[PDB]
Amino acid sequence: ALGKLQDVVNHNAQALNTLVKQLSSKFGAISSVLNDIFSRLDPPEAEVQIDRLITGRLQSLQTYVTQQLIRAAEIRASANLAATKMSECVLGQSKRVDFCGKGYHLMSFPQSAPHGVVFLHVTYVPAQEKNFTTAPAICHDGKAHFPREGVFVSNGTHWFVTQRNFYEPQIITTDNTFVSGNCDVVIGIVNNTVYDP
Amino acid sequence: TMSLGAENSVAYSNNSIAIPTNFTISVTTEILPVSMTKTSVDCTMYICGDSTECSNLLLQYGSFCTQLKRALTGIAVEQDKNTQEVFAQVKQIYKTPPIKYFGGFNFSQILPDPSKPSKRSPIEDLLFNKVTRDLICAQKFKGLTVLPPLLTDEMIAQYTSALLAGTITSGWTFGAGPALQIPFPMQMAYRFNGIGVTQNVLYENQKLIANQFNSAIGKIQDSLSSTPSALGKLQDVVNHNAQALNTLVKQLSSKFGAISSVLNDIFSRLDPPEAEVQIDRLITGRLQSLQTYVTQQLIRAAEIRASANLAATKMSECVLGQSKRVDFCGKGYHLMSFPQSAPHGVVFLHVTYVPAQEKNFTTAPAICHDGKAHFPREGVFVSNGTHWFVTQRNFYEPQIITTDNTFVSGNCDVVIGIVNNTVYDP
Amino acid sequence: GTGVLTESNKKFLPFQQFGRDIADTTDAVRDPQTLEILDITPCSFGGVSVITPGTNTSNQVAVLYQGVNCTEVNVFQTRAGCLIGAEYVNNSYECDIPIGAGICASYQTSQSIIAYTMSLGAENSVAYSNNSIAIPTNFTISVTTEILPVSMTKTSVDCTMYICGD
Ligand SMILES: *[C@@H]1O[C@H](CO)[C@@H](O)[C@H](O)[C@H]1NC(C)=O
Ligand SMILES: *[C@@H]1O[C@H](CO)[C@@H](O)[C@H](O)[C@H]1NC(C)=O
Ligand SMILES: *[C@@H]1O[C@H](CO)[C@@H](O)[C@H](O)[C@H]1NC(C)=O
Ligand SMILES: *[C@@H]1O[C@H](CO)[C@@H](O)[C@H](O)[C@H]1NC(C)=O
Ligand SMILES: *[C@@H]1O[C@H](CO)[C@@H](O)[C@H](O)[C@H]1NC(C)=O
Ligand SMILES: *[C@@H]1O[C@H](CO)[C@@H](O)[C@H](O)[C@H]1NC(C)=O
Ligand SMILES: *[C@@H]1O[C@H](CO)[C@@H](O)[C@H](O)[C@H]1NC(C)=O
Ligand SMILES: *[C@@H]1O[C@H](CO)[C@@H](O)[C@H](O)[C@H]1NC(C)=O
Ligand SMILES: *[C@@H]1O[C@H](CO)[C@@H](O)[C@H](O)[C@H]1NC(C)=O
Ligand SMILES: *[C@@H]1O[C@H](CO)[C@@H](O)[C@H](O)[C@H]1NC(C)=O
Ligand SMILES: *[C@@H]1O[C@H](CO)[C@@H](O)[C@H](O)[C@H]1NC(C)=O
Repeated sequence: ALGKLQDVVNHNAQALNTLVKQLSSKFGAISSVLNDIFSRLDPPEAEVQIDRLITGRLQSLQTYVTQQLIRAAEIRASANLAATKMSECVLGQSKRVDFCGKGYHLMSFPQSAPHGVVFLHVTYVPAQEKNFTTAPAICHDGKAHFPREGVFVSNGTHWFVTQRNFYEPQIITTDNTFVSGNCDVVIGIVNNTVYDP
Repeated sequence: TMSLGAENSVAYSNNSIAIPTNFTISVTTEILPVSMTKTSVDCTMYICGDSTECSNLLLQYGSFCTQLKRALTGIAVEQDKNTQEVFAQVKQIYKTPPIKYFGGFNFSQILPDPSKPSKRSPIEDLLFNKVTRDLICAQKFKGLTVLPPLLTDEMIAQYTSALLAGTITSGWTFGAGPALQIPFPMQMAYRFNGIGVTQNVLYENQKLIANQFNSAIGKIQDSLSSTPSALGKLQDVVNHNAQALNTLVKQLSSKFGAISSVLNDIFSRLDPPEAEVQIDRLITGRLQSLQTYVTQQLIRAAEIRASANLAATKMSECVLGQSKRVDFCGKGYHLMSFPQSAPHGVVFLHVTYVPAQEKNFTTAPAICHDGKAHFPREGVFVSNGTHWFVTQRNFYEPQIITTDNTFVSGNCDVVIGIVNNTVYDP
Repeated sequence: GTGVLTESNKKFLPFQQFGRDIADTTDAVRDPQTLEILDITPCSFGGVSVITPGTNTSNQVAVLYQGVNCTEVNVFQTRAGCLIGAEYVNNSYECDIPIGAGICASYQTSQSIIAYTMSLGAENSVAYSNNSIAIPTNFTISVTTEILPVSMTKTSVDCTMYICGD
C-alpha cells in the first residue's frame, strides 16, 4: 500500500549502494586498492595507474549527482501536486473529478507519512439507482415549463421533479419551474398540470 | 517585424453592455503525447562487438552493465503506466446502443466502426496513417532493441470506446460512481447550464445546435489532413527517439585514441599488453556514450510523464465532467470532450461554447421602484432605448422585470447609477 | 568475428571487396579463392526474461525469449517472442505479470503458469432511450487514500574521501 513511499527509499538505497561497490572495481587499473598501486609500482607508472581510478570514480560520483537531479524533479513534481491537493481538497471543496478522490468530493484529511503525505478523501458515491421517464418541459396552458433546479421524472402514472443526484420527489409548482416560449419548438414535451400556490 | 495581432479598441462607457444574441459551437483539437517507445540495450553487444576477450575486460570495470538496463527498465514500466493511468480511468467497458439517435447529433466519426477490421473510428484512421537492411534491423544487430508496448492499439481503441459510450449515454455519471443513463438532449441541457446559459436555449434550438455540432466534427476530419503539420508533437517524440538511437550507432565507428574502431583489429595486430591500453579507449568512451543515452532518456521520460499526467487530468476533468477552467478544456466555455486514440498519444476533441453576434445595450446596476432598490438576481438589466428588460449574461433573452428575479436590499441613495423604472409584480 | 555466412543478392562491382552498413560494420565480404559475395550477418541472439510467481508459492518459472519465432532458440509465440514454460488459456482475467502485446501470466489452477490475453474489465451496456433517466435513491460515503511523496532523503558526499581513501 505504501509502495510509492518505499520506491523513493529503494531508489536512494540502490543509488547509495551502486556508488560504493564501484570502489572495488579496477577501472582499467591493476588493482582497486590505492595502497597496492603506490607500493608495488614506481612513481612514473603509479601516476598512470592511479589516474585510471581517479577518473573512473569522478564519473561515478558525477553519475550519482546527475541521477539525483533528474530524480529531484520527480520529487518536486510530486511535491507541487501534494501542495495543490492540500489546498483544493483540504482547504476547500474541489469540483475537479478524480482530483480529490474518486467520485463527488466532499472533504479530505491530511496525515503525515515518512518522506510523503497521505490524503483521506471523503467522496460522495451514489447507489441504488432506478429507472424513470423524463421530459424536457411540460405544457399546461400553452407555454412550456422547464425545471429551474432538477429533472422531471415520472413513475408511470404521475409526474414529479427530483434532484439530479438524489431521488426526492416534489409536486410540480410555479416556484421551481420557469416558463420560456410556447409548446411548439421543444421536441419531447409532455402534457401535465403545474400547481400554483 | 512580427505583428501581435489586430489592434481592436473595445469601447468602455458607464452604461454600455454587450450581450451576445447567438452562439457558435466549435470543436477544436488537442494533441498530447501519452507514451514513448520502450528501448532495451545490451552491454555485451554495443561495447564488445562479437568479441570474446573484450567481454573479459568489460567485467573488470564497475557496474555499468546492470544499472543502465535497470534504468531503461524503469522507463519501460513508466511508459506502460502512463497508458494505464489515462485510457483506463473506467473499470467497466461500456458499449453503444444499437439504435443511434442521440437527439439529432451524428456521432459517426468518433464512435468505432464495425466494418473495418480494426475497431477504430473514422477520425482514428488518419491519425495512425500520418504518424508513422533497414534501420530497424541494423540497430537490432548492434544491441539496441525495441520492446513492444503492453496495451496494443486494439486495446487502446476499445478503451477510448468506453469513455465515449458513457459520455454520450450517461454524461458525467460514469466516472464518479455508477453509470446513470440519461437522454443526450437532456445532457446538453445541464452542460449548457454550467456556463451561465439557461436550459431553455437548447430545447428551443436543438436542431440548430445539432447542425453546428455535425458541421464541426466533419471539419476535424479535413483539418487534421489539410494541415501540413498537425500531428507534429506526436512525431517529435518519435523523431527524438529515432535520432538518439541513430546518434548512438554512429559512435561505434569513431575511435577515441586507438588505431581503429573495430575491436577485431586491435587484437589481430597488437599483443596482449598494448591492447589492454587501446581497448580501454574504445570501452570507456563507448560506456559514456551509452550512459549519455540513458541520461537523456531519463530527461526524456520526465517530459513525457508531465504530458501523460496532463492527459490524465484532461481526460478526467474534460471528459468525466464539465470543467470551469478557462483554456484548459479547449478555447471557450467548455461543454464536452471526446478522447481519440493516436500513436503514442491521445487527441482531445473539445466542444466549446463560443458566443457571437453581440449587440450593444444600456446597462444599470440597480433599478428604483416604490422607494427601494432592485438588484438582478441572476442576469443583467439591459435597455433597448426606451424600455428596461432583464436578460441573461451569456445569451440575450428579453424578459420583463418581475418580482421573481429581483431582490430588494437597500434604498435608492447608495448605489451610483441607479435608473428609475416600474418593477412589475404578479 | 562471429556471424552467419550466407549468399548475397548484391551487385558488388569488380573493384569492391568489403562492404559496410549504415553503422560502418562489415555486412558483406568477397571470398578471395572463389571470387564470390557472401552476406555477413550476425549469429542469432536475443534476450531472456524469466517469469516467476515468486519463491513463496512454487518454483515453476517461464522463460520468455525476446526476438525469436520459436524456431531459433507447451510452446507459445507472442508478439514479443517465444514464451516457453506457459500455456495459453482462452478465458481472460485481469493482468498479473505483464508480458507484452496484451498478454499477461498468472499462477492459477494442479498449479501451472498460465498465459492469457488481458481483460480490460467487464462489459456493461447502458440502456439509452429517448426518455429514460436513472436517479439514485441512496448514497454511499466512501473514504479513499492517495499516497503522494513530498520529499526525499538529503545526502552529501565527501569528494576527498570517496575518490582517495586514506
Ligand atoms: C406514483 O406516485 C403517486 C404519488 O406517490 C402514487 O399515488 C401513484 O400510485 C404512483 N404510481 C405508481 C404506478 O407508482
Ligand atoms: C397536448 O397539448 C397539445 C396542445 O394543446 C395538444 O395539441 C395535444 O393533443 C395534447 N396531447 C396530449 C397527449 O394530451
Ligand atoms: C462616466 O462618468 C464619469 C463622470 O461623469 C465620466 O468622467 C466618465 O468619462 C464616464 N465614462 C464614460 C466613458 O461613459
Ligand atoms: C445563429 O447562427 C447560425 C449559424 O450561422 C444561423 O444559422 C442562425 O440563423 C443564427 N441565429 C440567429 C439568432 O441569428
Ligand atoms: C453521419 O455522417 C456520415 C458522414 O457524413 C453520414 O454518412 C451519415 O449518414 C450521417 N448520419 C446521420 C444520421 O446524419
Ligand atoms: C423596445 O422594446 C419594447 C417592448 O418590446 C418595444 O415596444 C419598443 O418598440 C422597443 N424599442 C426599440 C427602440 O427597439
Ligand atoms: C428617480 O426619481 C427620483 C425622485 O423623483 C429623482 O430624484 C431621480 O433623479 C430619478 N432618477 C432618474 C434616473 O431619473
Ligand atoms: C585460386 O583463386 C582464384 C581466384 O579466386 C580462383 O579462380 C581459383 O579457382 C582458385 N584455385 C583454387 C585452388 O581454389
Ligand atoms: C513466424 O513465422 C511464421 C511462419 O508462418 C510467420 O507467419 C510469423 O509472422 C513469424 N513471426 C515473427 C515474429 O516473425
Ligand atoms: C428515439 O426516437 C427515434 C426516432 O423515432 C428512434 O429512431 C429511436 O429508436 C428512439 N430511441 C429509443 C430507444 O427510444
Ligand atoms: C442506504 O444504504 C445504507 C448502507 O447500505 C443502508 O443502511 C440504508 O438503509 C440505505 N437507505 C436506503 C434509502 O435504502
